[PDB]
Amino acid sequence: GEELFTGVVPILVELDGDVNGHKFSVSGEGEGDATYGKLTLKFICTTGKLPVPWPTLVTTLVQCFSRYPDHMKQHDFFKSAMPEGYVQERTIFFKDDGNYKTRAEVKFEGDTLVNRIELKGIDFKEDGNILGHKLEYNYNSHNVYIMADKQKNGIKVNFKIRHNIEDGSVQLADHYQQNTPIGDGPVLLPDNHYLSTQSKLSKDPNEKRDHMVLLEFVRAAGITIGTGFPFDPHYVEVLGERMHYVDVGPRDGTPVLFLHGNPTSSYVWRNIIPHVAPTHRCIAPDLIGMGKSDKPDLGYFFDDHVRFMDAFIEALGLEEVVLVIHDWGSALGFHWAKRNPERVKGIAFMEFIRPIPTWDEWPRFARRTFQAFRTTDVGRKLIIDQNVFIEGTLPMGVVRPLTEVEMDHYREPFLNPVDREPLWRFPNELPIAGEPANIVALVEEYMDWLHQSPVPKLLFWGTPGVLIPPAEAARLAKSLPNCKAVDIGPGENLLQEDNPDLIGSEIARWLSTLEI
Ligand SMILES: [Cl-]
Repeated sequence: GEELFTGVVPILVELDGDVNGHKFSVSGEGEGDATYGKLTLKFICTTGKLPVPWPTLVTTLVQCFSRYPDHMKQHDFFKSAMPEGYVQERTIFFKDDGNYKTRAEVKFEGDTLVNRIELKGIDFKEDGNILGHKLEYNYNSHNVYIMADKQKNGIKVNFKIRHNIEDGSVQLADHYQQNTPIGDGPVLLPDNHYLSTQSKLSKDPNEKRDHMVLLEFVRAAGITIGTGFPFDPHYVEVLGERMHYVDVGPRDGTPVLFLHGNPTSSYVWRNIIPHVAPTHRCIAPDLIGMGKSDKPDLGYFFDDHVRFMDAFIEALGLEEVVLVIHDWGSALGFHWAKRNPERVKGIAFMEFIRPIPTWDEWPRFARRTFQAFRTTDVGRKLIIDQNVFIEGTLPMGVVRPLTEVEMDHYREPFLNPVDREPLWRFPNELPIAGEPANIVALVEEYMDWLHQSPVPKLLFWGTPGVLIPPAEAARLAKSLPNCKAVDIGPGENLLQEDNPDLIGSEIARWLSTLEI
């Protein structure tokens, strides 16, 4: 079942349709990778020009390539129906226009997952958005709702597609879907969940025939978060550069310093700060060359971030601090704490920088990618030229699907590809397999200092994690002095995006037990 989807699967799509007496056929082929929920396909019209706009056919033209996270892999009906496959039937109601009626078989034929469909459209106005071709060549992001249909041993699916019309209006296409398996072998009948979808339509500049190129990403969710950033912007001059930081909470007492990593900013602390501000001052700077801080032309090694954070702390006159750190902000926090141990009253850390002795400790699905990130040729193309760390690695570091509002918040500091230099130097500084030896030695030193320190420690971890596997999170919580471990449930690297209420509330509760 799910075993046939561990790699890249070739896809073939063939449709035969009839809309208002207009007959047409479409062929398509490509490849799917359920690990990312990814689809790459090109569809051509084999009978001439399409009598309907291409966006109307997207949903008809293989939801088995959706990415089901591990904690809801028992709700993936589509994969458990393979290789025999399932029958998919739909009735799509275009608002104030016609309707499509489709019937398809999604099955394995040889080594290819093929999707053969019949389509039939009726009652379409000749001057409507569909037959008049008033649809814009784009596509929106939708929520596809799934529930079990134990009578037919299948599922019932409902959602509403929003098609952009060229006059600025929206055409609604109400979807009513039904999937039942082809083979009698038992399948998975899921609880109520949904799929978060996103699609990008484009053209091949060398294709002469009427065609459509499609890139799609789908992620299941809804079986177990504010997007705003209401903080007033603050700036301080640090080594001739301006650095942006959030400053809230009472002015007295021990401040709490929040340190982000790659490729985020203080935006990753937007849902944690409100739990801490009512009792403690919250300081959350944007790293140099990141966020809203100035982006000078540096090599942006870890040492460069050490210089600017040291001068940021002194610029704000901070005496004693509590640290809430994540990813490379944790290496900055532990290193500074090792060098200023009399000024740290507590450390709350999550998915933090540690010496990774072998690549087999790295997430196997992300090993090929991060080894390609750590090259001066392919690595710069991926991160600098193509912005893969923002568009791909970042949404793969969150179990739940990041919305477009949240992605645009992370996209803003790196709209210009020349400013993406810290996005590429950071993964090359990761101490993996003994390289680079200077970071390995530095990280080994603050890990050693941490093991001999009585400072309060609070470790957040998730499953399966990335930097900190669950077994490693359990080992360190036992041997580190005065450590309290918290399991936040499922998680990859940005644990603040999967369970921000548990992180912030436990920190607010843990902060009261310290002497500050
Ligand atoms: Cl990184």
